[PDB]
Amino acid sequence: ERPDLAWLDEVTMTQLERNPYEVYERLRAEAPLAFVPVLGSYVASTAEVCREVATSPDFEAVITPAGGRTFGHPAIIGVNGDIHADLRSMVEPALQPAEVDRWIDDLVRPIARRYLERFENDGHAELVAQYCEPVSVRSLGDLLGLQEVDSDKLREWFAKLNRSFTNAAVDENGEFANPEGFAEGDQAKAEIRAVVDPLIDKWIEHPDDSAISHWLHDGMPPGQTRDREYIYPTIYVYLLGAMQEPGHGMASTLVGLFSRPEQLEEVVDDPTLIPRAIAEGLRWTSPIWSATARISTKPVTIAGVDLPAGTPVMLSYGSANHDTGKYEAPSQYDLHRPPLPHLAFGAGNHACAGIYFANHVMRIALEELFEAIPNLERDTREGVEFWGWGFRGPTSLHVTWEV
Ligand code: HEM
Ligand SMILES: COc1cc(C=O)ccc1O
Repeated sequence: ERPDLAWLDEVTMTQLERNPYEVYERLRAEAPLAFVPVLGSYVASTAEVCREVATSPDFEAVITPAGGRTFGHPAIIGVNGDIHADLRSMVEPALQPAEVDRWIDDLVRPIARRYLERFENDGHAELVAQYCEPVSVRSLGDLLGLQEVDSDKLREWFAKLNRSFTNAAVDENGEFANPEGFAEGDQAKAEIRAVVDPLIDKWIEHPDDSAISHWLHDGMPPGQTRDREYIYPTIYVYLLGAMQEPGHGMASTLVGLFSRPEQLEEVVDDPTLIPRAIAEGLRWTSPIWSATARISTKPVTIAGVDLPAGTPVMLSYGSANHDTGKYEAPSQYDLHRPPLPHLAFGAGNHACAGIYFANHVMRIALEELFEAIPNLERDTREGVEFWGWGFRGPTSLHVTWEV
């Protein structure tokens, strides 16, 4: 235990979930690599340390403890070597930029219009539940082959998987403090199996253009498929973060723009600024905030800390994206910030595989929203609360407009 960081003993899980930024501002100043007792792990808080650990040849991927309890093996985020190379080759075809550009407009734009048509004449909406989450999950769900799983159910699954994956608190003995918090993750997985096992049964015999059918068949010898137990943990990686994060990124970008009314007006007037607005939104409140980890494979010194081999490090990219060594007043959303590198998609061999897809989903969703409701305003009678330490986003976004 590091004596001058004794204050970290009093940091709680609830504190980090409600707002981790004050603790992490102290960490970036006091100890860019620091052991946080309630998380049971070293955490990297600065951009330099997050990027170094994420790309270091002396580290490899590992899943956080609660993440591993939730996903098992082999989750693409948690493996290396040949298995990782196979799983990357499995997921990459539909995510290739030239491929995304062939069909992303016809996928996302009709979905956005469908959800907008339900409320665009109402004068009020809660955009997280009514727009941002549905567009994110329906787009990816259709791409995967889950057309028949309703968006309400996809949203429920990623919320349960989120809470299980981030159920990270440990007690005085380093044991999980809230073992009951994994139950809803296990229940979500059981429901997912009941729905997806018959789909995999069908795709094995009758492949189609769905991504999960291609995960089963691509690159395999004739008549063979990847075993479903081998692909299910990466299905869960998708049914949590890939389903959740474009909606979080959309919503955080909107909250940021509302906080700068002149900039919201600029973007509505000139939708070519939407990509820049989203990039700033991801830096400003990173959807994947501290869910990623690496483990050292040999003894290494990071930020003055001598780590033995086998030391996990949580990568708190959401804190790295407020590093004041890089950014002026990072807690303010600013569309006109110069476009600098950011870590909201991670870094290294395990960096996000779906960046190009995700950016287009968010872009098209905001384009259609501003076209349908150009006089969109935040409902300032309602507060916007952000929640989450592992994954972070606004829990609601009440808006109003003149009808
Ligand atoms: C704005 C929304 C999104 C954000 C902020 C995002 C951010 C990330 C981050 C931070 C990681 C960890 C990278 C690292 O290890 O350093 C990540 C891994 C990944 N993301 Fe994204 N993601 C986003 C949308 C997606 C979507 C929609 C998909 C799928 C279509 C996607 C597929 C992946 C995969 C497969 C991995 C694991 C890569 C590996 O471990 O090799 N992500 N994402
Ligand atoms: C792309 O989805 C995920 C990413 C991560 C960590 O970066 C953790 C769980 C996920 O489901």
